Amino acid sequence: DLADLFPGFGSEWINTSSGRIFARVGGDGPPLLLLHGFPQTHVMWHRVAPKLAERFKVIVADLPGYGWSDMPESDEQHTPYTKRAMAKQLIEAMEQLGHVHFALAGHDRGARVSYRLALDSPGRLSKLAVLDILPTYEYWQRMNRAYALKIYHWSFLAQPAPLPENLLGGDPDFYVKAKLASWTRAGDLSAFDPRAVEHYRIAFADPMRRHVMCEDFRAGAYADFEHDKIDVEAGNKIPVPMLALWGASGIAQSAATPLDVWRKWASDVQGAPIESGHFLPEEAPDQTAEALVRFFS
Amino acid sequence: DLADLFPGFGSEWINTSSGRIFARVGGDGPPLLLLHGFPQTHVMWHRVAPKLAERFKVIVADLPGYGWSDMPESDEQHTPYTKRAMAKQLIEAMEQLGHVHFALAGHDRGARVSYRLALDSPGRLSKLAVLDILPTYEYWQRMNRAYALKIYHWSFLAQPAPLPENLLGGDPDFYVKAKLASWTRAGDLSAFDPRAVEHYRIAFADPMRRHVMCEDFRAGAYADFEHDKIDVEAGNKIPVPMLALWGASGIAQSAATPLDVWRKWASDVQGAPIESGHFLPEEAPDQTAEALVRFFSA
Ligand SMILES: [Cl-]
Repeated sequence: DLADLFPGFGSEWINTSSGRIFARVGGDGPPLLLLHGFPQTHVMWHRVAPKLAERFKVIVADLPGYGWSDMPESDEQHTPYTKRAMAKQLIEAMEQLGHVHFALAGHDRGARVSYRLALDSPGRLSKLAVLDILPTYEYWQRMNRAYALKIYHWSFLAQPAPLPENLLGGDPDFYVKAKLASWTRAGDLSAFDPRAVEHYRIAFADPMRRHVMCEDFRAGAYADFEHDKIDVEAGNKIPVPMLALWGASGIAQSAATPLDVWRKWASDVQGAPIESGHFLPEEAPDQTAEALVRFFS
Repeated sequence: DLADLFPGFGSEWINTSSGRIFARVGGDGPPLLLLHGFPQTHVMWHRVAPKLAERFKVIVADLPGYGWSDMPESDEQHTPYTKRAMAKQLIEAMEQLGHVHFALAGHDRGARVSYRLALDSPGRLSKLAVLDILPTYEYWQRMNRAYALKIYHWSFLAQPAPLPENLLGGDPDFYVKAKLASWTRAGDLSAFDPRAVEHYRIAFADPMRRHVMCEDFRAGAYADFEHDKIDVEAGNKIPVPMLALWGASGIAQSAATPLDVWRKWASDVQGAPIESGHFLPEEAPDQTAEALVRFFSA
């Protein structure tokens, strides 16, 4: 019943010391890892992965605990769902395929895995792309009234268990659909392929998958923020060549641009806005694919 | 069953242009209005009201849209559940009883109605007490990562409808009981009379009542904040003699010395902490009743 949205891609379960990572794998050439975010799975890359697979070996992975990847047991510090630990686990998965130096693009939570990977283990990356995010530390520094209202789920889903888990169990379909529609330019579900929405809905229907998501946001409020704070306080910048794409209707337009922000975090970064809400690869697949192909080539 | 927690008190169902206000009414002497907050009803005063009624004519009212008061249909600006509108409605209700100048004590949302009343219509009040709050402008101005995590429900319940309503509807008993317990000193329900909890649970079980509560917090995020912002930025202070009481373990303190905050908003204010979580009149009834009797009698 779940549609195969990756023509010409294999399906691989990749072992790691924290559990299996599921990926769709297609193409040939230099390796490129794609990492989704919340509340999605690897299938959010389905409109851009084919164009990338024209030039690259493309690995489209479910994040630890998301989609069909295994769910490592968490702990009081949410360790397996911190971006530092997720990056270590995906480094292990890439080693199983023999990739120790690869290109990486991430969106939303997956982009947070990606820039933490670049900060911790820059030798792993040839090039890095992040889609419609700023660093977790920056979004918390920005958490005034306006941001607390727009980005409320960062604090709501980080409340101690079982508060968000209990609330999410009454009507999971409504919540996942709201968290897809809300930051799109259209404000509805029309930018998404209905078969992709069903993948997201089925995943969100499982209480164990929702608990993982809450652990991700708990990590995002605590350890991820502290890890980012150490890099800011040390003046550490990503040295990996980097691309920051963002939605003109995504990150609230403001003071600096997102490129101005990323230049404080990275010594070789280019960027561009895309006519899009938050979900660049689905709302604006042609522009997003074109920008990634040009950057990664 | 709902218990009568003010045995001996009468009842009024008071017409206003915005809908009926339910109140319990007891005692004799100078008039004193008591206003509850979220997620409670007028019954939260049941451990202090009999003591106050020895000295005052005590009016224990359900806020507009709460308890047994009527629920006006809201609008895009949440107008009926703004503290400005609630204060106007309760002024009308008090006029129906012949009270045009009265003493007022509020807790939580009711305290926000109360200080807004003092800002808009100070001549209505002899004296004002506010329990475990800072002004809404101050909660938002303080907003940062630690506060966003500590008091998440201001931003959650202010999300556009129907998202909070949807989430609250699956298991409403769990949410209202978790909130009551979370904000007490001990973190459980031991501070509450179980008959009072049942009043709160029964009100919270009505989806229309839950929608009012969300409209109240939407007002809190939008128009109430804007009304407060106009007053601070203008330097307007409440002139009514004022008492600020807060729980040592309540919401208001957090990271803010409450009396110093209130001195920016009021020109004649005194205050004190009480060893309590948020729910001062139930967690510390003897000290709360004494503090209020002494303040309003002076
Ligand atoms: Cl409040």
